[PDB]
Amino acid sequence: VVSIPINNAGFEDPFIEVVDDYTVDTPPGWTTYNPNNLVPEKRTTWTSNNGVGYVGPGTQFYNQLAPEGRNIGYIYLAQKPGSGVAGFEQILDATLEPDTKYTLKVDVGNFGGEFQKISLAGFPGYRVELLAGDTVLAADHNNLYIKDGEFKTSTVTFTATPDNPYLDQKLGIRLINLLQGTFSGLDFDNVRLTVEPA
Amino acid sequence: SVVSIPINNAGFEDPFIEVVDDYTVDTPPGWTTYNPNNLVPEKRTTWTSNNGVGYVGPGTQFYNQLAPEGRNIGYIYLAQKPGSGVAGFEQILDATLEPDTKYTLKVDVGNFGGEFQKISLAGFPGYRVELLAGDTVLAADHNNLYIKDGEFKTSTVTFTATPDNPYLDQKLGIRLINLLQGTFSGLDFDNVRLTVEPA
Ligand SMILES: NC(=[NH2+])NCCC[C@@H]1NC(=O)[C@H]2CCCN2C1=O
Ligand SMILES: NC(=[NH2+])NCCC[C@@H]1NC(=O)[C@H]2CCCN2C1=O
Ligand SMILES: [Ca+2]
Ligand SMILES: [Ca+2]
Ligand SMILES: [Ca+2]
Ligand SMILES: [Ca+2]
Repeated sequence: VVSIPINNAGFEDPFIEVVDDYTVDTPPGWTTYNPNNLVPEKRTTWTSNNGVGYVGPGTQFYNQLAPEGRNIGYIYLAQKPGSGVAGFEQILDATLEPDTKYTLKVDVGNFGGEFQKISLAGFPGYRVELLAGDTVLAADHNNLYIKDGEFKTSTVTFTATPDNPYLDQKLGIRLINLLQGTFSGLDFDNVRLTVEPA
Repeated sequence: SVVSIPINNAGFEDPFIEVVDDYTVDTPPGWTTYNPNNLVPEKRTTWTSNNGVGYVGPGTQFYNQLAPEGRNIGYIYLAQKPGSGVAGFEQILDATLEPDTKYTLKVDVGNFGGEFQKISLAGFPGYRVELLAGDTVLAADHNNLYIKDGEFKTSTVTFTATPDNPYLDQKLGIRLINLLQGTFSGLDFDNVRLTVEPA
């Protein structure tokens, strides 16, 4: 049960001082997964965007602290449900190796409360993907029910056989806002990828 | 408390098949062919991609067990190379999505093994089980179980519909997909069941 290295796996970079303050730029170590061009290259608050947010004691968004450290990673899409998807992506250095089971865990948060007097009730759905090259090997497409104000752990597993056509391609992770619901924002934290024999 | 949503030919029993490991190459009655990359032709043969039903009984070269339910399984076989697209079965149901309800979808997924005379059936394409309302995938199991040649495992997809869901009163739907992400590129499905449950 060795760990596979992921950059900024808990969105802890950058440091944020004030509770509930946030950035609006792609977190360092991740890129913006943008297959439908929903997220513009330059962002401000109230644009479709992603970034990190500080979920500290006293937070108005949850009934608990961050799953890990201070920060969560978030994705907010302004477009109406059905316009497409967006999220975060990271290609890893680890490659797909035969006779190995991979375990990917990430916590997913449905923030509640109010932003600028706008209700954050509701949820867009999520998908967590494990990749080799650009093939999605296994994914959790929105299986967990997650109430306003709480986080849950999504798990995705996959076993690579010596037959696998994608052996030796680089592993990837995607964390996606599905935009199938409003309020259309969600949080992610504490990305873990563990590898093991069979 | 927990009700069944009726599904046509939910265990692929129609039509009846008499001989061991025999199969049809036509879309199973009650089901549609889900064909977003045109991988499956309208008229099918041995030499092409196809789907249909197959009998799994004593004698079977494909499984270390008998069919999960009744006599038959439903199968999808794709002849194109890995990465070419996906195909599968789809069924639009009578029922529509209701608020404050929890849906559970279960299906047995089969990895047939065996060797048909120099052609090995070892290996597996990958599968996806989808629950739909309208044209929207609410929840899906994308290839999360590991299934050895010759065995079946049960996939479960669950979804809770809240009052604010944009998709209420849309017709529920099911898709069973061959991902074409490995060879040998066939897999089987059985015993499809969908239940509803006050949240
Ligand atoms: N989601 C968090 N944990 N923190 C809030 C980050 C702020 C983030 N960015 C925005 O521009 C606003 C607009 C409405 C919703 N937002 C957001 O979710
Ligand atoms: N899967 C079953 N139990 N039975 C039917 C399998 C038939 C399926 N379709 C075909 O045309 C044959 C050609 C060779 C491999 N085939 C298949 O895999
Ligand atoms: Ca964190
Ligand atoms: Ca919410
Ligand atoms: Ca059956
Ligand atoms: Ca097989």
